[PDB]
Amino acid sequence: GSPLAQQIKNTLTFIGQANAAGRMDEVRTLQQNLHPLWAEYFQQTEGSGGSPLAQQIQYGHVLIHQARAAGRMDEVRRLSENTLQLMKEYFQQS
Ligand SMILES: C[C@@H](c1ccccc1)P(=O)(O)Oc1ccc2c(CS(=O)(=O)O)cc(=O)oc2c1
Ligand SMILES: [Zn+2]
Repeated sequence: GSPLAQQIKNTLTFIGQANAAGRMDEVRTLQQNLHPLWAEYFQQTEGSGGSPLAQQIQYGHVLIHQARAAGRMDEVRRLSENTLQLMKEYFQQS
């Protein structure tokens, strides 16, 4: 894949590994690492006409930022879980 796609894949794997161990501080760090990588990747795909599965992920990503900033902690938890799963499945299409 692209180098950026591999960076995202690796970072998703790390988030899953941290989640498995219950290391919530490391999950937070790794989600923050994912943030700029996904943002850049997504806009690259948009510059070449777009992917509906990518668009779906990004829609959820925006909703997550809106929920988190508003303190809507239940909506953040649900949306993060579902969107990170959509991204794992997307990048498993390799
Ligand atoms: C889950 C990630 C994602 C990444 C790509 C797609 C879908 C979800 P994300 O939403 O981008 O990851 C974050 C970002 C920021 C924070 C903050 C800091 S602030 O902006 O809230 O001040 C704090 C925090 O606890 O977690 C974050 C997670
Ligand atoms: Zn983000």
